[PDB]
Amino acid sequence: MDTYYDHQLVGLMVQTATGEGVGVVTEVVHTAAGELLAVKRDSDEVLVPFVRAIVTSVSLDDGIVEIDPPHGLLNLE
Repeated sequence: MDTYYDHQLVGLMVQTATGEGVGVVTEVVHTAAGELLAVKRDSDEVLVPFVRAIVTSVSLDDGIVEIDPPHGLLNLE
């Protein structure tokens, strides 16, 4: 039950639980419920809600992030 800061997670390699490399996050969007995950896709950029529930793993020292986007939410907010 540990949730790190978003402004700190920005710039890490975020992916899905299944192992989908969405890319490296560059910023989080402060939403009404919490924050979002702005990750730099291969050719574009997508956004995904950051929640201690959806997030599976979080590498602080390794500089990487793991998440579990709902269905096809791994694309845009």
